[PDB]
Amino acid sequence: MNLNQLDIIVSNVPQVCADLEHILDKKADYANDGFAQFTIGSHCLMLSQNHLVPLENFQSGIIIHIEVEDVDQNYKRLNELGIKVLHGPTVTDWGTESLLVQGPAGLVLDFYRMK
Amino acid sequence: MNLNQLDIIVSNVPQVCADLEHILDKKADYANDGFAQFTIGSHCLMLSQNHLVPLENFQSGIIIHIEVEDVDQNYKRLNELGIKVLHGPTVTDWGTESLLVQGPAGLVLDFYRMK
Repeated sequence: MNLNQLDIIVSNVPQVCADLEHILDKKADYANDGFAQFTIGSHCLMLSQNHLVPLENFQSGIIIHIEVEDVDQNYKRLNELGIKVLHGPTVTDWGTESLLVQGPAGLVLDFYRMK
Repeated sequence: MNLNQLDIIVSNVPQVCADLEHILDKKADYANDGFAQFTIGSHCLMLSQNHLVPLENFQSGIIIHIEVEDVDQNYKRLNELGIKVLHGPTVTDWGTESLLVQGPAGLVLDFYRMK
């Protein structure tokens, strides 16, 4: 088993997509009026307007953690962009440094690194 | 960058965890009353009661896709367990076989295999 892909269901894929590109500092691999695909290392993240099965648009309640080499450089980048930083870089006693940012459409992202 | 951990914010971690252990046919790596950890190949899935930052408990609007060697087997196992199947095994013209299931707490899972 391999958790490979996460879809977020949203009504306005182009805007959510555009916002996610600035936050992630990479373009979508591919995007439509109703679908966008990002590759983030070994994992894909889709935005979809269509309901593949019966469900509602995404509201809240997740954190998408992205392991990065330099948390503080992402921080600076994001601050210059005007992105809402929810928790500035902090570290655990075990060396886990993280940065929590408000993403579009209720999404919350963590850019983090470990010991 | 590497997307490798997803947190779901839920209210009754032990029961959401137990429900997920049955669906995934694997035990949490670790679980307490407010937190649980799954490893699903090379990516982790946490359940969390606590709000690391401000947000609502998860409601709806994501599909978690789990790539598997045998979709039809997972199907018989899930039918046996009595888990709600949203779309029985189907296949695209490019060989992508998928099975969509209702998970706990509004979660939707897809066990899928590609050509």
